[PDB]
Amino acid sequence: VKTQRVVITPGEPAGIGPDLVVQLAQREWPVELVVCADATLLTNRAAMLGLPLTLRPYSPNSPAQPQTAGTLTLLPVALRAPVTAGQLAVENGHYVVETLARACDGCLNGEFAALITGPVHKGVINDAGIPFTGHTEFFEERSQAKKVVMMLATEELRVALATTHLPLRDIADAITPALLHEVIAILHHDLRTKFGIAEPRILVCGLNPHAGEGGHMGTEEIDTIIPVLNELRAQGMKLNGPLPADTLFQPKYLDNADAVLAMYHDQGLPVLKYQGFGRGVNITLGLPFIRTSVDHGTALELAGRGKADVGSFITALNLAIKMIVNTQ
Amino acid sequence: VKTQRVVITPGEPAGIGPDLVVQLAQREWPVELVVCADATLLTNRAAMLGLPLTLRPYSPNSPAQPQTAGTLTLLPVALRAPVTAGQLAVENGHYVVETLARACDGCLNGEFAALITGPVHKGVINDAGIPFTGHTEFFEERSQAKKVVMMLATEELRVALATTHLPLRDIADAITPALLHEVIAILHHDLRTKFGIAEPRILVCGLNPHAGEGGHMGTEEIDTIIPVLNELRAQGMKLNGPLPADTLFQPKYLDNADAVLAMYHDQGLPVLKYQGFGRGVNITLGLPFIRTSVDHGTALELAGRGKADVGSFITALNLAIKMIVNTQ
Ligand SMILES: [Zn+2]
Ligand SMILES: [Zn+2]
Repeated sequence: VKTQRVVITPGEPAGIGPDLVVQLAQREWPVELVVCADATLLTNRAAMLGLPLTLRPYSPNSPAQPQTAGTLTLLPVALRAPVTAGQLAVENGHYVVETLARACDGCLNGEFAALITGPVHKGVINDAGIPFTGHTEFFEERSQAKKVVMMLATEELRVALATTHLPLRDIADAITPALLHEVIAILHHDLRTKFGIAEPRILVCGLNPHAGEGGHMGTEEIDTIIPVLNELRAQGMKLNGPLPADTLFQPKYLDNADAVLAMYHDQGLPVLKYQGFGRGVNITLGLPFIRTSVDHGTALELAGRGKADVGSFITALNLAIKMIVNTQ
Repeated sequence: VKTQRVVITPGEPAGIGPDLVVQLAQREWPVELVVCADATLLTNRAAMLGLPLTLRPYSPNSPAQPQTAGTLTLLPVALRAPVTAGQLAVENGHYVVETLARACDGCLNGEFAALITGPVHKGVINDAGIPFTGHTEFFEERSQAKKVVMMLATEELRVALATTHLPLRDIADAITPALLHEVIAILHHDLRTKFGIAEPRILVCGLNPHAGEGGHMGTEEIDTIIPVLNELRAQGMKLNGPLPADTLFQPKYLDNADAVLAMYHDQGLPVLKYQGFGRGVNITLGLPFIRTSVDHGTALELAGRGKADVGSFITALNLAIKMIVNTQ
């Protein structure tokens, strides 16, 4: 058994990502933590927080070593400008993108067994003149990925999104048998080859309230959702639904599921966040590599202060680690 | 003080409403429970359930008296045909609607402090040639209500819906300033006049994920929601601007708010359903009187069997009582 390596991108320097990473470093880890970021950034922030940090260099041509408490391994990318916690900085936009580009490739190459990302600020990135829609779009394109799927998981509750950040008004047309087949395939595949579930049991939400109540609140379940499930169920895939989302989200139903397929953003996330502030993880399915992320944003306001909550990041790390195990 | 009267309509005689009312009658009550139903119907169901029941006649020309355990007060209405649990009898559709009419007028004329409804079967009512768009629409109409707002509550969380049963594709255009202005007005009005919450605190969801995230993920928050909210804030209403639905159901917000206002069905009820077990209550806002209701169907299958579950009915009644006492 060879010790594995994982790359972490704290993301937005002015954000709380660097803080959270310093806290992560305060413990033992079965894998080596290769943090792609500015050393000075990590050093100062650590200092402000009052937490000891010791960076050791990324040595690719050497056996990997589990990261020991108070330490992290470094894969440097330099800040384009100095950093003051709490205040953004347009140019650091290229820095954030740099570390994201370096980490992705590392996983595309094979240097790292997984990528766990910290919160980034899109705005600042775009203002710096860089085309950026979010991590899930960045890693998707840079990997030449046919299509991915987003998931937010806690422990026993995993929710997948057929469509993501689309205005409410454009959802209906977006859900087509084409979208659904690609989607469920990647979901079912990954629940098996990543989460290690032999026979994944997916619950499926209907597009409409009450799953369209057949005759009344919509025909999308009759025209595209049901036919596709009828196909995949016949292929031995276990798919329960379309079910009204406000019936499906009960333990009587959940305690017998491996995951939930929500048709859109607000149909599945509200219950998840409610279910776990800390513990949630966003996992990108479909990517040519294991990638998880936190469930929160940059929280500039709390940066450098000394109060964080690495709960999500830690969870995203642990899960990234388990997936390694189930994918090795 | 004086004892308050509430009126309860068990509803469809063949369903669980009657079993439920008998069950709720096994404990003491701070108010007189005037049940608008058939005497023999309640007594038979109580005997089949092995539960004691002693009816005393409703007598308006007398002081109300807190209901004693094992008893109920009765506002008689003759069934049209005998009743057999689990079997719909169309001639009895007139009985059901007659109890709704009687309880309704009772509330409208000051006889009763509130109305608490058990499940009703629309199918059998229409089958008897009786127009019935719905249980809550019936009261909406009999009381010349300009408009009603549906709320789902759990004695811990209150969720109002700007729009209910509509195909997902129709919500976007359905949310006009006109609709939103009114819905909020009634919500705010009733939290104050029916819940007794002087100066109510309301959290409003945005229509799109991330509440629009500027104008790059939905233009409605800018086009109609925020404009309507600012105006309403001028009126002195404490409205907490369009928030992302996925992060609104966090304790930091909920614990310091009196109600949430979702733009649509699946955006607000799933959390409510998840955090509710069965204690979900249906509250109809905008009527000239207080009205609470169970969050379930008639369950003909369970009728008479003895294994109902009075969770919803007890909450509905306890909530209606809390509302009464909190507004005397
Ligand atoms: Zn999102
Ligand atoms: Zn509904």
